[PDB]
Amino acid sequence: VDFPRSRLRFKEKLGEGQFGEVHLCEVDSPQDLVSHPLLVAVKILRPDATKNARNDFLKEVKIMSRLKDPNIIRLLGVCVQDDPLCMITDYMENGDLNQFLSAHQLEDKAADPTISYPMLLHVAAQIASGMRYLATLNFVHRDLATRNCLVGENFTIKIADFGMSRNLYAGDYYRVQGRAVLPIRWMAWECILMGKFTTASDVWAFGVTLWEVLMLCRAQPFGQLTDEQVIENAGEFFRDQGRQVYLSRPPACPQGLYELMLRCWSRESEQRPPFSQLHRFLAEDALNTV
Ligand SMILES: O=C(Nc1ccc(Cl)c(C(=O)Nc2cnc3[nH]ccc3c2)c1)c1ccc(NCCO)c(Cl)c1
Ligand SMILES: [Cl-]
Repeated sequence: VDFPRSRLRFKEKLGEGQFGEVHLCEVDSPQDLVSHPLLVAVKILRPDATKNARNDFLKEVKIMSRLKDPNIIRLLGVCVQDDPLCMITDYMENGDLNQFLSAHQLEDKAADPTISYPMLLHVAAQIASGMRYLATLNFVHRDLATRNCLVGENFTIKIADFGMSRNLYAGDYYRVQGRAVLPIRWMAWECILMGKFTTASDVWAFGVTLWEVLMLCRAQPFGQLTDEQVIENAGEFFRDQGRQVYLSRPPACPQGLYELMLRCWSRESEQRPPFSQLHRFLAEDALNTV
């Protein structure tokens, strides 16, 4: 689908991704789009966009064009050849999952918006389903975290990617001059030591994302340890002498679900559960832990 920027009406800035800024737009005659007025999210180049940023933007279009799953952000169209570049996606009206969940507390069984434990499972299950789909494409996300998930109506979740440069989440990334930026607290030990990312390291990051969800996004993973201590913990996984440490069991997390999380952090990549198995546990098995 090709869409004219003239037929868009820009309403407010939603945030920024790695290679452009995102705006909420209205559409009056939304016939062409793949899917009162229709609301969509539109990514455009920054006003100081370089030749390199445009190149990275065009490649993002290509990557996005194949993502077709209910729990992955979906490209509805792009702007026409003569227009300035743009990408159009669905508008997730509740925004960032980290910020959204941070605004809730776990419902008190006995006696300010709240969220139930079964709804936490439903949020986690949708992320697992989206990751299951990505694994079928042999697509490695490399930065799964609640800050990269979006929330629509009725707690529908879409996995997206905002990149690593937003100020709000700067503390979630480890920066060294001349090196790739690294979300080390979400990274499997072999990613930290060897810089290589696989579906099995996405499973590790899903474990941390699940931990985030059960913490209601109120705490950074390994939050009381320094970046240097988190990196040294990867060495303790490598050496395999029983000195490595794990994220602790969240109060909202029953032991059966926590043992699933621990399996995501297995030293051996092949022993980590596939997303097909994680999805089934969260959608079914975990229901007898309510
Ligand atoms: O999400 C990716 N690109 C993308 C494009 C266009 C838009 Cl408009 C958006 C977007 O943020 N939309 C949106 C919708 N509702 C909202 N409500 C509140 C904020 C807000 C934002 C995002 C992306 C990029 C690279 C990837 N992989 C490449 C790197 O490995 C992957 Cl998997 C995904
Ligand atoms: Cl800690």
